[PDB]
Amino acid sequence: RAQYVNQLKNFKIRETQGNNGWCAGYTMSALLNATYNTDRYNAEAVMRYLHPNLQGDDFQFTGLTPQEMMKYGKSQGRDTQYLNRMPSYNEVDKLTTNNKDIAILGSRVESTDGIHAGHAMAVVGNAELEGGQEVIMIWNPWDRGFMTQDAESNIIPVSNGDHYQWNSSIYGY
Repeated sequence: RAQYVNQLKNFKIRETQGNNGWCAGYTMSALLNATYNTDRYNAEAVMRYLHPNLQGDDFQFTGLTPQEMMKYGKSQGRDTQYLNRMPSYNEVDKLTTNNKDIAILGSRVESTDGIHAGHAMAVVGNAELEGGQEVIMIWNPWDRGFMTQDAESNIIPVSNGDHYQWNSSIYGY
């Protein structure tokens, strides 16, 4: 379907997110595993590192702030940077070529509640489909595969039917 594909060369899906709030741990572990070419990172261990004192339900379900995500990157030797938007196709291409990882900070469009839940996902790279469409490839931690995201759209339709707006990004993992 694509005749240009640029992906982080060692990205692999090793674990998936079930009944927990560790999406940002999933995301950062997969990115850091890809860029360092390792398997030392995993969601639970990242969350334990950032939340050493939580146990029980609080440890199971408390996620990470952007600040915590940024501090984890820096702790692991990476010059991570906040981007208060979604990158362009071009920006993903360049980052990907440079073996730098991108974390997606999104929020749910749907809301029963008036609360719009936060979610973190990983960029895997970018491609040009036959016919010219520019797409960014995304790993939602829930999933055993990748989504193809129109690079002009900042709404990500996810595998349970929900929609997440790609609000911001942390690049440089």
